[PDB]
Amino acid sequence: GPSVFLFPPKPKDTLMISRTPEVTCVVVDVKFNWYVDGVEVHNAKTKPREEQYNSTYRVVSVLTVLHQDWLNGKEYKCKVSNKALPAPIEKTISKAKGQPREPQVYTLPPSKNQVSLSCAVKGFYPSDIAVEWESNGQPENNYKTTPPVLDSDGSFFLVSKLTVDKSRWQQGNVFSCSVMHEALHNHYTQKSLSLS
Amino acid sequence: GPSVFLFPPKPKDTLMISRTPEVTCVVVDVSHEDPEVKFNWYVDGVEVHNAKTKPREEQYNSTYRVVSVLTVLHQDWLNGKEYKCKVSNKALPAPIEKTISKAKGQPREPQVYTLPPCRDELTKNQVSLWCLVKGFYPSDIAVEWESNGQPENNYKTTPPVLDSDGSFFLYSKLTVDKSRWQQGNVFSCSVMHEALHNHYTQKSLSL
Ligand SMILES: *[C@@H]1O[C@H](CO[C@@H]2O[C@@H](C)[C@@H](O)[C@@H](O)[C@@H]2O)[C@@H](O[C@@H]2O[C@H](CO)[C@@H](O[C@@H]3O[C@H](CO[C@H]4O[C@H](CO)[C@@H](O)[C@H](O)[C@@H]4O[C@@H]4O[C@H](CO)[C@@H](O[C@@H]5O[C@H](CO)[C@H](O)[C@H](O)[C@H]5O)[C@H](O)[C@H]4NC(C)=O)[C@@H](O)[C@H](O[C@H]4O[C@H](CO)[C@@H](O)[C@H](O)[C@@H]4O)[C@@H]3O)[C@H](O)[C@H]2NC(C)=O)[C@H](O)[C@H]1NC(C)=O
Ligand SMILES: *[C@@H]1O[C@H](CO[C@@H]2O[C@@H](C)[C@@H](O)[C@@H](O)[C@@H]2O)[C@@H](O[C@@H]2O[C@H](CO)[C@@H](O[C@@H]3O[C@H](CO[C@H]4O[C@H](CO)[C@@H](O)[C@H](O)[C@@H]4O[C@@H]4O[C@H](CO)[C@@H](O[C@@H]5O[C@H](CO)[C@H](O)[C@H](O)[C@H]5O)[C@H](O)[C@H]4NC(C)=O)[C@@H](O)[C@H](O[C@H]4O[C@H](CO)[C@@H](O)[C@H](O)[C@@H]4O)[C@@H]3O)[C@H](O)[C@H]2NC(C)=O)[C@H](O)[C@H]1NC(C)=O
Repeated sequence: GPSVFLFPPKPKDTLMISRTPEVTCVVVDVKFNWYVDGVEVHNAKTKPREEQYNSTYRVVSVLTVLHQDWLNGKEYKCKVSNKALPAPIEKTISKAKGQPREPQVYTLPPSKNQVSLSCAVKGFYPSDIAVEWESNGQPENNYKTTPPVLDSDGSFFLVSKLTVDKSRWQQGNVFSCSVMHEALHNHYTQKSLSLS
Repeated sequence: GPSVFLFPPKPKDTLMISRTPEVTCVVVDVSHEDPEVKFNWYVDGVEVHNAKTKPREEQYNSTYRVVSVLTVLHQDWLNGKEYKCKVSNKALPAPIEKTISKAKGQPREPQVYTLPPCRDELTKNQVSLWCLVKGFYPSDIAVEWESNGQPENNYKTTPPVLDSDGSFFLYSKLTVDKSRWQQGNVFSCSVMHEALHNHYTQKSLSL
């Protein structure tokens, strides 16, 4: 039997009008219809088959979606037709339902040749969020962010850890944690870090 | 046909000689027509004979589920031995095997740091105390909080996250009333992991 998975756009893509958010309908184990709420839609695009180490083909259909539709909770339905199973499989997907809540951002200074800078982001809803670090308006590359964790009041939290040379912290370059979320003004805040 | 799921001990069970660690082999979707289930267990490929298999139990979907439990020695688990469960049922073309063991790689000692609440979280009447734990391997770990020898239940802990040098980190958030914080009470983050001495460290924080 063929098997259908359906994936949401990336958080960052929906929050910035410049980027193009996509809903992806993956099919493992070998047609495509798309609806947004009721309405049938056409702009979807299939991909070159990606054969597998287990005699599987992986066929992927990508539909581009409007930022505002996704944010407003519209529902995306991927009806996969084929021969190797009778009834056309449906999957469906939409943004998590509920009042979006604004992340609260707080940077925390270190307690070797390297120090760990922390950015704790709490109290936000839905869990869709993107975190990034920069210095002198330049992107950092030595950072990792935990997945969102469900807090006891139903909001989410996470922490981002940025690792830099003890020396850069030393002079007092300023380090900046960017956070993007639907509940923030312009979908974007920043908190700032350096030593005192 | 049937399905097999094999589950490891909890981290805390292998790290404390007082607790008893177990590996658990669960078979579901056993049919009525072919209800007998046989388990064979192997440690590092050598058959063992002390597992305890429970009587089959009918589910509401009218399939059976059968469970076999094998107690493991703390040190076998920490020495990376491999536990295999082989399940035989007359509906299967061949027996199902699953194997499990501690994640492979050289253990690394966790570094535990506490981080106090920020100033600006001192307008609400709750504060957030932070216990960063990084540089550990493998990812099996247990993190808890206490004050005055009593556990603090109001905390949440991230899953271990794969760091870029191959170790793991996580943070734990403890939420307390701002008062308790300001009276200058002492909060304790406690961490259990194989690469710690006595498998257990403890870091404190207050004003
Ligand atoms: C034969 O093998 C194939 C292929 O498998 C791989 O390739 C071969 C060569 C071997 O090496 C395999 O071992 C490899 O795995 C098998 O295909 C697999 O089948 C699985 C079962 O049918 C299927 O299970 C489901 O997994 C879901 C998660 O899928 C995610 O995440 C994993 C990463 O861990 C990844 O493998 C998948 O591709 C998929 O990854 C996401 O892809 C989407 C789509 O593009 C990304 O989203 C988009 O990203 C773009 C940017 O690129 C853009 O941002 C778009 O906006 C955005 O939409 C997304 O970001 C990717 N994630 C990342 C970062 O990795 C699980 O959710 C799910 O579990 C759920 O349901 C289960 C029931 O099955 C429950 O158990 C569970 O609780 C959950 O509810 C599914 O189980 C595998 O994903 C699939 N692997 C792939 C590669 O597709 C095939 O099965 C096998 N045949 C058999 C049956 O023998
Ligand atoms: C017919 O019904 C059966 C039985 O189900 C119940 O009855 C039915 C009628 C319904 O009413 C249900 O509500 C009931 O649950 C169905 O059987 C299910 O099959 C599923 C696959 O079809 C299988 O899914 C897999 O589950 C794994 C998670 O299992 C955990 O977690 C869930 C809760 O999330 C839990 O329900 C399971 O019981 C199991 O719980 C763990 O139990 C272990 C073993 O005892 C515990 O381990 C021990 O713990 C003790 C202390 O207790 C000690 O510390 C020991 O040392 C230690 O070993 C552990 O603590 C428990 N954890 C939790 C969370 O409680 C998933 O891992 C797994 O995912 C993996 O496999 C996937 C492929 O399937 C991949 O996608 C994935 O990437 C992973 O690799 C599967 O999702 C269900 O577990 C199973 N339910 C039960 C009860 O076994 C049956 O499916 C249905 N049949 C039909 C035809 O409908």
